[PDB]
Amino acid sequence: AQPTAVRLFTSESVTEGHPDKICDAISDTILDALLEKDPQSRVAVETVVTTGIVHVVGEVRTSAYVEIPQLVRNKLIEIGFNSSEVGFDGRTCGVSVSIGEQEDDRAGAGDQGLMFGYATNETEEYMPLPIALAHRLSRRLTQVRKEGIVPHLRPDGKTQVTFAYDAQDRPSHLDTVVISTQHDPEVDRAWLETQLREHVIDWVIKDAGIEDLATGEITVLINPSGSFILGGPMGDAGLTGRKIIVDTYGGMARHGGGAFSGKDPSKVDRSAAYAMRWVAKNIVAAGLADRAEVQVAYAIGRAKPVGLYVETFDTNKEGLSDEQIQAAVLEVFDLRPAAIIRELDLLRPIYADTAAYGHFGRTDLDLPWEAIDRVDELRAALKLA
Amino acid sequence: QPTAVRLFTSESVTEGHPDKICDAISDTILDALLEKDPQSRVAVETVVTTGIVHVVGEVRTSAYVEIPQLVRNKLIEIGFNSSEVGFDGRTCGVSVSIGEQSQEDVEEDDRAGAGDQGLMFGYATNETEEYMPLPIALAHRLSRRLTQVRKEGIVPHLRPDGKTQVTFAYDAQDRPSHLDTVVISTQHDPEVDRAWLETQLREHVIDWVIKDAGIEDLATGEITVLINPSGSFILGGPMGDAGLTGRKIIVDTYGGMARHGGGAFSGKDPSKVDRSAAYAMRWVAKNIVAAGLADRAEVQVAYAIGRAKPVGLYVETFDTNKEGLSDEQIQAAVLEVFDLRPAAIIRELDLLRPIYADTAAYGHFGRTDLDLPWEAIDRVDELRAALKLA
Amino acid sequence: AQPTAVRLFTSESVTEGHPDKICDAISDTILDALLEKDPQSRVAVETVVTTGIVHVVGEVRTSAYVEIPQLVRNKLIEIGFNSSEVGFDGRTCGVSVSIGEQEEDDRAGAGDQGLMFGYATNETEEYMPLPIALAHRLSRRLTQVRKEGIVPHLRPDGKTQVTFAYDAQDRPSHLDTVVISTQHDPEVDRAWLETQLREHVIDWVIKDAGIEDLATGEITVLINPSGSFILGGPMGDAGLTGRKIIVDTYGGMARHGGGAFSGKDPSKVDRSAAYAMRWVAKNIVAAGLADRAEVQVAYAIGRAKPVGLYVETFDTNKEGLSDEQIQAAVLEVFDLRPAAIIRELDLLRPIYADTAAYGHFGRTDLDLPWEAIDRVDELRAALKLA
Amino acid sequence: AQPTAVRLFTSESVTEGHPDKICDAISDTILDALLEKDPQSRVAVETVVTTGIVHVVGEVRTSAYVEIPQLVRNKLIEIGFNSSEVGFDGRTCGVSVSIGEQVEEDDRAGAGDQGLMFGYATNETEEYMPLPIALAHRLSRRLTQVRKEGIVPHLRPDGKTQVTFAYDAQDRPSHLDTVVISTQHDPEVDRAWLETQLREHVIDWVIKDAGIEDLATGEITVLINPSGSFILGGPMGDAGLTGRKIIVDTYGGMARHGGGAFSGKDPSKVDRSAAYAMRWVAKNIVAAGLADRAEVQVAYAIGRAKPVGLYVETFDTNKEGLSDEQIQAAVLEVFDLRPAAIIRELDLLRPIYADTAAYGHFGRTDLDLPWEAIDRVDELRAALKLA
Ligand SMILES: C[S@+](CC[C@H](N)C(=O)[O-])C[C@H]1O[C@@H](n2cnc3c(N)ncnc32)[C@H](O)[C@@H]1O
Ligand SMILES: C[S@@+](CC[C@H](N)C(=O)[O-])C[C@H]1O[C@@H](n2cnc3c(N)ncnc32)[C@H](O)[C@@H]1O
Ligand SMILES: C[S@@+](CC[C@H](N)C(=O)[O-])C[C@H]1O[C@@H](n2cnc3c(N)ncnc32)[C@H](O)[C@@H]1O
Ligand SMILES: C[S@@+](CC[C@H](N)C(=O)[O-])C[C@H]1O[C@@H](n2cnc3c(N)ncnc32)[C@H](O)[C@@H]1O
Ligand SMILES: Nc1ncnc2c1ncn2[C@@H]1O[C@H](CO)[C@@H](O)[C@H]1O
Ligand SMILES: Nc1ncnc2c1ncn2[C@@H]1O[C@H](CO)[C@@H](O)[C@H]1O
Ligand SMILES: Nc1ncnc2c1ncn2[C@@H]1O[C@H](CO)[C@@H](O)[C@H]1O
Ligand SMILES: Nc1ncnc2c1ncn2[C@@H]1O[C@H](CO)[C@@H](O)[C@H]1O
Ligand SMILES: [K+]
Ligand SMILES: [K+]
Ligand SMILES: [K+]
Ligand SMILES: [K+]
Ligand SMILES: [Mg+2]
Ligand SMILES: [Mg+2]
Ligand SMILES: [Mg+2]
Ligand SMILES: [Mg+2]
Ligand SMILES: [Mg+2]
Ligand SMILES: [Mg+2]
Ligand SMILES: [Mg+2]
Ligand SMILES: [Mg+2]
Repeated sequence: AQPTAVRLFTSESVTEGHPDKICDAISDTILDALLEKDPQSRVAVETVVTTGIVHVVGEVRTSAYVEIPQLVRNKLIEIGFNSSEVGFDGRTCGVSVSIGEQEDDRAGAGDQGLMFGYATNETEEYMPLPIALAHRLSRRLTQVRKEGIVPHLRPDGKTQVTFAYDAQDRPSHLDTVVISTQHDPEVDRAWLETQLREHVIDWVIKDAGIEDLATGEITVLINPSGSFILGGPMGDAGLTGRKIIVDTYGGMARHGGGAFSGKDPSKVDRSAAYAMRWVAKNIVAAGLADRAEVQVAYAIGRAKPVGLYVETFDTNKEGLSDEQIQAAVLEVFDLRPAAIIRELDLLRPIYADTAAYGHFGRTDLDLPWEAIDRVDELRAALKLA
Repeated sequence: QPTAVRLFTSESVTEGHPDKICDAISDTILDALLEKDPQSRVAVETVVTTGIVHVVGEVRTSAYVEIPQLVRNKLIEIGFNSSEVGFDGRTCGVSVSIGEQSQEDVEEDDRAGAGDQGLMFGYATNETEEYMPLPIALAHRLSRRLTQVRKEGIVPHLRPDGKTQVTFAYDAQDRPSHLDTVVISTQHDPEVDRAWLETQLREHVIDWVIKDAGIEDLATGEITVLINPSGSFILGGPMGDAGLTGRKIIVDTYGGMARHGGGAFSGKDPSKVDRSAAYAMRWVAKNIVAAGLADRAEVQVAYAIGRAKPVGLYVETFDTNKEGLSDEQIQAAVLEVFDLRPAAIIRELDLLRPIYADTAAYGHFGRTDLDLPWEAIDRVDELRAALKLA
Repeated sequence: AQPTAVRLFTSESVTEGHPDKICDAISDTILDALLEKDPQSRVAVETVVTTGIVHVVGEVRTSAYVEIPQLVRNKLIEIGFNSSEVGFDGRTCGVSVSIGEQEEDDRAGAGDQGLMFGYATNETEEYMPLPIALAHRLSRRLTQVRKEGIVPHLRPDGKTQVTFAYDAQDRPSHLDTVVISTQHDPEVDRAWLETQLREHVIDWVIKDAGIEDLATGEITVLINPSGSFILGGPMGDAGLTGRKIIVDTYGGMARHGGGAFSGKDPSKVDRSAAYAMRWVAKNIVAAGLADRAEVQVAYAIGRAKPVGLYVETFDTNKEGLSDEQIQAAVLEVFDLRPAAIIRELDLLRPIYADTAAYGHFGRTDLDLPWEAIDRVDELRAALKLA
Repeated sequence: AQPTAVRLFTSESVTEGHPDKICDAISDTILDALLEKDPQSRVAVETVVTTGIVHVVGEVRTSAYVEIPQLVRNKLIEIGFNSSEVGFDGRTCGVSVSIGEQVEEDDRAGAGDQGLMFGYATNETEEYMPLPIALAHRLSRRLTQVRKEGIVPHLRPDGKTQVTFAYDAQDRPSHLDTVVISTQHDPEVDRAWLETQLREHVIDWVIKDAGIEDLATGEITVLINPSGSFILGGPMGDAGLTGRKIIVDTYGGMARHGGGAFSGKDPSKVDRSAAYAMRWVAKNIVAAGLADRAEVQVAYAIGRAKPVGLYVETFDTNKEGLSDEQIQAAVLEVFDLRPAAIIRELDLLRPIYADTAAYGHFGRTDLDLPWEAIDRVDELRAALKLA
């Protein structure tokens, strides 16, 4: 048949005040506090948030002592949960702790599992446009509250971005922007719309440099359903590792299923994901392709990956195959868990910054896995100039 | 110039894995509530750690269910019936923090708005009878057989917690070509010699699945088999290993072969777009491959809170489109044929029934053991019709 | 010859805002709410409060459903904990619930072993010791003053204490010291409170009590004598059901069995026997058979018949009656089998939330069945008295 | 000539396995573990125990770190909760922790709180304890001895003992009337088997050990597991908290109580330190020939190191024509009841508390407790001009 429809692709983000991101953030704050004092701290800490209470749960091996309830109440306060009026208060909320405890170049993976990494040309950050934009809107929505550019806002928020795509699977036009924010009851829906349209949407669209993808009719949906007066843990339970697609590539890329936050870099779910980001970004910035995705997988006890899979979605260049690039990857990168930590210098308190507004393509941060410092070595292995 | 073999991996876990225990407890509560009150609103999270199950979230129902009894019964059925195994359902702790009894159905009205924003992906492939990718299909079969040989006593001394992993060598046109690596880690009784377990699992679990799945054609020659490749697995489940609902969404879907919107399925009633739309996309994709419009299809959908019609939809067929149709043409057919408003999905697929507990382990998709409404090939004729075909 | 030291006896009370009473009140709100819907409900509900969280634990058999989290949040709003400013808000607090256990009629045995004590004294019209009676009146008044606006800037958590000088006959003589620590808004000074509480709490209560003939001379008054009482309730201060048994009973003037009252349905002999034994003691003192009377009863699990009973009048017996003699009189007038006690006092009704602060006994402001002076005739008669 | 009835007075105790004494014991294991490393540790810890879970709660200020979960699981195993079989297992139960609050000197050490506390002593026994609570503690202690030493098999840790005594008209113990014991057991035995094993190896062994054969003549009504099957115990279906056994911890109802718990409180809490002191005061009043039975009440205001209350009562057992007021005068001169002085007088900054968490805090001949030393007799008499 002749009817065609336009393909729209969507990615979402959430603020630090979303109860899932609260948990990812408390988990990574506890990890950081421990690495500050004992860099070799073994840490797998789940946070759960429900009305009035934060549960801290999981396994720690450490020489340090850290005041977990103070870490929790303080992080809740930076986030902005500082009264019962806004629905949660760091100073007066519950904290419950249930923690217990159950290197070598060739020391094996602590678990089996699969981990994916992705990079693309479409943005300077090497990040797909939909999630990059969704993240920018969620960062900005927190910023205009914290710097007091828009008054009456509260920490809980979600953003969503839908883009029109050409037949070649390339971004073409910004179609639909959704922003839902928590706020005071003294503020309505019309006032919020002009505030966020001005100070968040129009602002990010300029700062991202995409004003040529945002001409004509754009559907803008601001708080399109219900009064977002209360939020965070009040009414809506949060857990660590329930925002893994927000954490990554916003659905543009595949995922091995493992969460990041609350895990020290010994956990291949976290460090191998970061490694695959590193490998992928270096594949693309070395001009071996426009888009690259790399899976790795491990067996518990074994140190050499049990698997590695390169895909460039027909963006391959210099008449190279994915099997050829992958050979180069094996030649350039060392993917034993203990080597990745050495290579990316991961034994440091840098994780709390990654718990909200993405672990990848972070221009506001300085992440070891975002370094494009293996491009030359890749080009050499493929006999390129 | 030199070349590497591309190797793809997917994993599964048994119902005894602490994350799957949470998913199963969450979907046992959902089922129990839908049996008494099909319009129940349920967003129920389970946490497990040493000695204790926490039940947490939002519930709006006219029914009463004994959560602690359901929790203990599920654990005893899973196999956690003793402190010797590391967790006993009869003696475990159960804490319940649930509210939202109205104090703070549109799912029936088809013009009713999504309950939240979000993205959802569905996928299908003619690689298997169940329209599923081989890696996850094999991993799920291995995890199901691991639990099966224990509950039926085909292999003695086994315990509930376990993990399975499958790696396949892939050709240059992204097709599976050979089984390369199989991993099976299982909780077990202390009096077991690895060699006896290695031989038992090789014969009763791996070899059995390779025949049941009909892939001996892909399992010739040298296959790497790792069984309990690390340490001793005597304690398992929540003992020294925290579990949470929604921490196995890739195992619950396509094993990394397809994309994902990030939402969990267990603990959520069909009014949750995160689950209903993902089941819908599985339906749309399976009906696109069953109608021979492609060999593989991936469909994404997205919604805005308070809005019935999706904000977006994305059909990919990975250059496998047939009948010389583009992906923009198959999508035109999809919109003509499928009602993707949430309320319409719930009705199209008759979702207000207690059928969710069985999905909480071994996958939501390609379940020939079950009869799930989103696995039905019942929209093929309508799709081919709107594509001026038959 | 050898010098004498005036004997000084103390009793203490607490507001509904004290974290331990928060727990007793919640436990008894859940009990009342189950009996409102089902009078045969079996209830053994413990409450724990700590920073931000109420835990409800224990065992129930009921045919009814009760919204525990709402009863809890509501009962914190009434107590006055309705903001993070005060250190606890019922609307945003945590609630976690771990409850389980999904002549035969009077030959029904008692659910447990145990000892329970009952006391009466003619010192007061409510037949309560002077010190715990005054104590209760002080903490009741401290709450009333905040909830009616008589004193502003007050917060719910508070403790009152009362020490009395006594004669050589174990009889009260004078009020030596009243102490009153209260929570308050940080916009207030101890000096302002000292005068406001002395006026509107201590002086009002000394009058309302009819105790001004014991009020003369120098009274030592300690008002917020330490630190600043700005936060209270569960903030920085763990609370548990069954942690205020002496405050709930006779303030140490009488003996105690050990059993908590709150969170227990009347089949729990810990409660129903102590209620019975208040009733007997009160009827002994109102019968003119002694000025002070204390009775101990003990049960064995499974046996309806008490295994022990022990009347004591501290040598204040009247009409030449021995304790043994009064004790045989009690057995004749009083069915002290669990099931009888329930029938006698009509306990299967929602009347316990009220008992959870300010005392279980001598409650003039209530209508408690165990406070009924209605076996006076049958006690006299059985003793050949007019 | 109206009819008489004999007066019957009762006391109870519970084993270390009773869910409430679990909490007290765990709370005092934490206190000890902290005093062991920091003697100035400020500890206000509550334990809660329900099916499968121990909640540890309250306030602590210490320079030390202790592995609370390790302390909990081990205490539960020592008690004998070491299996899902017996209804709770130390090795696999939950542990959740919710703690926080990281001119004369002894005059500025004012009381932590307001509160009344009570002390008691009596001639009736070698350990200066009333007869009922003394017998109940020995029965409950015996009831765990025979399990731990394999003297009576098929026993589990949960356990309750009650003791009723006939009283003569002068409020004095005449006859051992009724003994209750309810013990947790394996299914491999029944009420009848226990009936005879507990009689021979617990009850009869204790009557001889306590030397009350002359109270033990005639017809003793002995009720043993009188009701239900006691197969599962501890927290399995029965919530325990710290501070819900304060009368078993004291004198079994014979004496009065101020209503403060002991367990999980450091000696800076007067609820604990004053009560211990008051036992010490009363046990010296009685051993100094000054009386047969002595009860003393002390009371504090928060901020004030000087008691706001003192009350000596000897129940007309006072000797040498001395009034209660005169005995009180000497008590004041010989005893410093300021909180800091009590801690120093009895050396309370030591890990000695887990042993008081069961079987009584007073009259404890199996232990060596500061507040049990009769070492103020000579001084008290001197104050009354005696020899
Ligand atoms: C803090 S201690 C190390 C202190 C040092 N060994 C000492 O004696 O003071 C380490 C272990 O205690 C447990 N733990 C519990 N709460 C902790 C906390 N707040 N910080 C660190 N470790 C904690 C973890 O299992 C961890 O391995
Ligand atoms: C028990 S249900 C319906 C009760 C019914 N309206 C009645 O007659 O009592 C009411 C609410 O209780 C809450 N709830 C708490 N525990 C529950 C449980 N075990 N089963 C069902 N609802 C429960 C949910 O918020 C639910 O919407
Ligand atoms: C809810 S009651 C009666 C249920 C009612 N017959 C029904 O099925 O619709 C059943 C049991 O639930 C337990 N329970 C748990 N939470 C409860 C609550 N909030 N109110 C009442 N019972 C509750 C009690 O142990 C009680 O025996
Ligand atoms: C861990 S202690 C002393 C630690 C020492 N100052 C350091 O930096 O390593 C500090 C506070 O931690 C809290 N705490 C929480 N859990 C504790 C535990 N298991 N042992 C000791 N203190 C604990 C108490 O409030 C205590 O005063
Ligand atoms: N009224 C609302 N409008 C839009 N999003 C909301 C609203 N209330 C809550 N949310 C967000 O969506 C999630 C699910 O309700 C919440 O955790 C919060 O982040
Ligand atoms: N010794 C072990 N070998 C392999 N897998 C294990 C072992 N112990 C636990 N596991 C599994 O891996 C997860 C993380 O260690 C556990 O939840 C469990 O499923
Ligand atoms: N600053 C204070 N002064 C006196 N009593 C207080 C103070 N703060 C709390 N309290 C009371 O005493 C207990 C704390 O020791 C609390 O339960 C509370 O009721
Ligand atoms: N079957 C029983 N017989 C007697 N006492 C029991 C029995 N089961 C439990 N107990 C004790 O009585 C308490 C409450 O019933 C429990 O905490 C336990 O110590
Ligand atoms: K939720
Ligand atoms: K874990
Ligand atoms: K306290
Ligand atoms: K109980
Ligand atoms: Mg979530
Ligand atoms: Mg993982
Ligand atoms: Mg997990
Ligand atoms: Mg969602
Ligand atoms: Mg208290
Ligand atoms: Mg009791
Ligand atoms: Mg108890
Ligand atoms: Mg106290």
